[PDB]
Amino acid sequence: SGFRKMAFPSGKVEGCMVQVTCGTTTLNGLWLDDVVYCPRHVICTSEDMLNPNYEDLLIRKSNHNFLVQAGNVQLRVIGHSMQNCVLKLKVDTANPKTPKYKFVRIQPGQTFSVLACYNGSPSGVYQCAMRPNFTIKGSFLNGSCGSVGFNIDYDCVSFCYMHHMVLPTGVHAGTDLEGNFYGPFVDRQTAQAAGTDTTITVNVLAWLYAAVINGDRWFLNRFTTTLNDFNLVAMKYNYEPLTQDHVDILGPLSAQTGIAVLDMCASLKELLQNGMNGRTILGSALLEDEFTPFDVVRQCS
Amino acid sequence: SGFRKMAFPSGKVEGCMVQVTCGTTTLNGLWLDDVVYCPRHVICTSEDMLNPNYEDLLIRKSNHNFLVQAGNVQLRVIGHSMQNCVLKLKVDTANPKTPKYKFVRIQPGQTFSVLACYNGSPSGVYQCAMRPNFTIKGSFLNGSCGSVGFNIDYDCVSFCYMHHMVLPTGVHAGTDLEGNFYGPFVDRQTAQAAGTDTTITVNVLAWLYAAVINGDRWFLNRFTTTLNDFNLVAMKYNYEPLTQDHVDILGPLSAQTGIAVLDMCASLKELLQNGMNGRTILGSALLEDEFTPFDVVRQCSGVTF
Ligand SMILES: *[C@H](O)[C@H](C[C@@H]1CCNC1=O)NC(=O)[C@H](CC(C)C)NC(=O)OCc1ccccc1
Ligand SMILES: *[C@H](O)[C@H](C[C@@H]1CCNC1=O)NC(=O)[C@H](CC(C)C)NC(=O)OCc1ccccc1
Repeated sequence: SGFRKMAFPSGKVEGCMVQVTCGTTTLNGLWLDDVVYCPRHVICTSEDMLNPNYEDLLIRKSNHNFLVQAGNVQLRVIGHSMQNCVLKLKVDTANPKTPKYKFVRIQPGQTFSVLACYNGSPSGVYQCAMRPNFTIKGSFLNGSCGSVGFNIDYDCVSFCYMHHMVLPTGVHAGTDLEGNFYGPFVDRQTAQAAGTDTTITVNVLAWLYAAVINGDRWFLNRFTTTLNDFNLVAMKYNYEPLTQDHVDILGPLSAQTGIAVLDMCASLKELLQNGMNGRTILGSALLEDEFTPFDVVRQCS
Repeated sequence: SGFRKMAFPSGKVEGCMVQVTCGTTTLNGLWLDDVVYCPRHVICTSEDMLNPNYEDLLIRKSNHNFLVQAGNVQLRVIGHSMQNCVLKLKVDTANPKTPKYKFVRIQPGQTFSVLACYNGSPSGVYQCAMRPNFTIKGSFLNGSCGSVGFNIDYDCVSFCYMHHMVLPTGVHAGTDLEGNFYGPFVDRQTAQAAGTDTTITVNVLAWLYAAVINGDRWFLNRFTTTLNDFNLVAMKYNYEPLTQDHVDILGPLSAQTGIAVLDMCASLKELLQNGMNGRTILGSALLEDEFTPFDVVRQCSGVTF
């Protein structure tokens, strides 16, 4: 039984991580079929990081300026182009370990696993979530750029994040695998900051349902609420507003437990009002918001 | 920047997981060289699990009673043996994905990654600590038995755990890969209780060091304590004793942050007697104790495998 933050097994992604070097800059690349994807700022210099002109910098490159190492093997680059903030390096060998995969852009509240890598080698795997302010709370050091976030439902890897930068509060920003940033950020070192972050309300509700499924009922009550009254209260605690779409998505969990979604919304209002009074819920003394409805069902069933 | 509960990359282990079926029972096996390891209770049936005679059950089994499936391939079992609570199945072909590895037995308070599996198929990875009462706080459903726990060192996988059962409180119990149980548990279908658990003091201190390294500094204070002074208060709060080896282990972190271990113990002493007074540490309202000192050093310096 039990309930834990769980990442996807990382092996499918480990077989795709390579090292990419251009000049003095090394980061990680993602080798799928005969294309290596990585953040375009690997072509920057140290004088050209406030206002890089990427199209100008790329034109001055040849294939042989890019050193791509897969394990102890140099891959030969035969082409290069830029798609948004992602560089695509064509190589002369399709990766034999390429899994079934697709590229997907996720919405705020969505979770995914991150394979943190340095110098093309994996360091560790963890779980996290796209925050409402389009950042993620990762664990990343110098040289982590090009690490990716992913889901594996079925035997297919969905790549949804590539790492590009750290913001002044210590949270992180990056792109989908088509190189479009999440949020308003840009890949230069001009002043940028995360907007105020909020709690992912539908995820907290999912996690309360997970608590009921595992046998906890101490936080329930006999009250219900309207959707509108719930959001008026919730937003006073910096919670994201709950939409009718979120209510629908909670239907299965609602049905499994016999607790209406608006009844569970009433429990949450009380928890925000009272705190936990020294109790814990699923091993936590805070309300957890990085489990989706879909994660809860997958881990409980 | 940032700090997360982090597992080892699981790829080397994923290549070893297979499905093992005996009669009506199906669970996971670990395929290394030409031997599959899995829990011995795979040979039980309904009536048997109440009080099994595993030797008697095993002698009645032939090789062909064991269906081992590795992805889409059936593996031919040519031998079967038992070591403690682990069944070993010799197969006719070595696993070409066998990594460098060894079997190790860990100590309570040490951490490892679990690869939860169902029908030989990896489905999730998470980081666990062996608790002082020899349970682990895992997440496992029917069919999870045979999932394994491990650490990585350079390129060597150190297998330390194989999953066998769940206890009434929802925590879990298993064996090392030589089939010796962790904790005072037996592999039969009976409710068994774990002892009262305690907090892993040296890991709490490691995590406070990770907090400081990430700029979370409000719990620091001007005071220090002594081992004997601190331990007297640790006992009171169901905290493991802090030994002299624990202090030395924390040396690197202590010298990296400028906070001597006994300075940090004074901070932890206060957190125990006074609580956190509405504040959090690394996003937690509780004192986290499932990061060892090595875990904090590895994550904060970017060690790779
Ligand atoms: C690529 O590996 C790197 C990742 C940052 C570095 C430290 N931790 C991370 O997650 N990206 C950059 O250094 C990035 C490049 C720009 C062209 C976007 N700049 C960046 O993140 O600057 C802020 C910063 C850099 C170094 C230390 C602290 C903050
Ligand atoms: C092996 O896959 C299984 C793991 C349990 C199943 C539920 N969650 C787990 O971690 N082990 C057992 O079921 C175990 C087998 C004995 C022969 C040692 N027995 C056990 O403790 O089962 C408790 C249970 C009760 C009701 C439903 C499911 C399990």
